[PDB]
Amino acid sequence: MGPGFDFAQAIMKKNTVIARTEKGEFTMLGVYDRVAVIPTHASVGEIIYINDVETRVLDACALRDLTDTNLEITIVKLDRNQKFRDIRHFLPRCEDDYNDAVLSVHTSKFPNMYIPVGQVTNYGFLNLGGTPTHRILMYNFPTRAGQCGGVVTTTGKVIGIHVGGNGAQGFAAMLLHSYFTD
Repeated sequence: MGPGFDFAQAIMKKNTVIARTEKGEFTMLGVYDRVAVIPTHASVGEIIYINDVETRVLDACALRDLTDTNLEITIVKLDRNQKFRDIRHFLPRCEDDYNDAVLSVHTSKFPNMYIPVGQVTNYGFLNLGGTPTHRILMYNFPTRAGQCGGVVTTTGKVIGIHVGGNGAQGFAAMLLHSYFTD
């Protein structure tokens, strides 16, 4: 409808795949080359389904901060025959608050879904499903099951992936440029 949704659409059309693990179907954001991210609670194994095709996982790393606290981001390298468009220049460098964010989801259940979630708070610490978690972003939308892995964007930035909600607020794990230097 407007330039928020325009940036979100451009990320979804080129930089997302449907990932299926034994824990369900997730929106998966491709970042560069064969490297993608998914919430750690997807429990990625040796094999994953990508757009319903059996795919070997070459590497999977569940990120933690330097205090050994969960960040709820898994970086996955896929044995895929195609690279993602490099979107690392759209990643923030520092922890921050944001105006006017969109949460975008693409699954079997929720195809081409875009939610204007509005203002995003640097929440920091959250007890997420009983796990102490850092670098959490919070928005006031009553987000539901099937939105995990959803991409959170502003105009010009990819700031996080949806990892949970409490019926009133949604929670995203931060994406930082420094996760994907190589």
